[PDB]
Amino acid sequence: PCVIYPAIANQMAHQMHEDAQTEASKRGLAKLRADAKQGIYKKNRKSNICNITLQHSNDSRNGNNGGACTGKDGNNERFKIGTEWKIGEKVETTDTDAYIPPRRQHMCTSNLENLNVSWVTEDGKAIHSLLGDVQLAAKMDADEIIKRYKKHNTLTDPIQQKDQESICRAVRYSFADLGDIIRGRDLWEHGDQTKLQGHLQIIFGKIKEEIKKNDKYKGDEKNNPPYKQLREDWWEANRHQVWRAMQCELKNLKKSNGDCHYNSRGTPLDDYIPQRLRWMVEWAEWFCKMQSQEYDKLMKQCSQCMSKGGDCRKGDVNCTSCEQACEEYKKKIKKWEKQWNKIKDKYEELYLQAKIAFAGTSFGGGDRDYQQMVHFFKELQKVTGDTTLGDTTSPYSTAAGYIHQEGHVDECTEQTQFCKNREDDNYTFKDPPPKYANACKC
Repeated sequence: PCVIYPAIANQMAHQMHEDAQTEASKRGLAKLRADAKQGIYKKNRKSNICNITLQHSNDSRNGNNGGACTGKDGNNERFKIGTEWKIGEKVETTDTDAYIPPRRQHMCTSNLENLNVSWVTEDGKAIHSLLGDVQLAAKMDADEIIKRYKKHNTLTDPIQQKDQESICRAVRYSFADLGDIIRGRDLWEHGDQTKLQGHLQIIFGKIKEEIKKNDKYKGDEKNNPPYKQLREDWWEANRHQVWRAMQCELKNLKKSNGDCHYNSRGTPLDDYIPQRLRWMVEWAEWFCKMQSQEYDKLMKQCSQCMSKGGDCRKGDVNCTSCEQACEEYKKKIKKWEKQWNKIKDKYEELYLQAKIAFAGTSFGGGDRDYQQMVHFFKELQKVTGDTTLGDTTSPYSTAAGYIHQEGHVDECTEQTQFCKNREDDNYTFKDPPPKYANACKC
């Protein structure tokens, strides 16, 4: 049901992590353990990871231009409430769409986009040189998230508890996105990302020959993405050192429990949740921030037209400002609602195909994440018992149910239910607000 069922996504992610660990052990997980200090950067043959600088990078550009955040978020939109998510610049079919989070679009990966593949591989230490640039991007992106979140929301120095958790989640989303970029699972197709993926395909080609000194990855260049298994194993071997680079900045926050409980101990499991589901949960959080802000504008502009003995005549300025505030509310909620209808339809299509595709049968796929989505939903349906057409006992059968099980929608005010029925008053996309239906009419 959309409207107590246990939340199990995180325990499912733990299962995916164990499977990746054991499968890497059968191959060359041990030969892929890297150390940034053992790499060579800009041909320099000469401590704490939190002291990594711009010199420990193979960005092929001059000083002050080879930073990881170089030229990112020129309009300061990354963490501004109300920024509209836009579709990927996929020009081939456009039948398939996934909305890009503003945090992801302005991610600090510029050093990785402008790598010199010779400097990374010519010395035969591409395993260690790649980790240095990944750790540099992870640390600078985490630092930029903390500062720009406080800037774009004008957060005073005593940060509230809910804003600290929101910042901690954003850093976990960035850690998961970076793992999907390295492994080739990331869904954003763009000019800069195509160039970035091209560098990794050359680097990991040399890596396959670097550790080849039997071959545990025969035919891995035939996989899609190229070197799929070798890149999954490299991530398993070094994912914790990547999160350690992000912990250098998270320790400056005071909250240490809740979603911030990985700041000083442990490694989060977000990188094993399919990216299409992570972005949906992030879409719902930022929709609720926009909705709550627009709702406050409606409470103040229409405050006078609420009581039968108010101060709001049907032609005066208080009624006019209230009707104009209702019009702006309906327009913003409607355009966000159009995005949700495409998101929830794709969710349901993948969920239905998961419980139907047998061992030897398949629907064809086509999407970059089809296999990862079907496998995740199959293991979810196996635990919950929802394996036939007709079972409506699990909330995970709809996107709205997934949000209410795993999402963070406490900031939605009065309009909190992401499903219509089971029409309703507390529906998030209700065009006439039940509390202000009469206020907009004066």
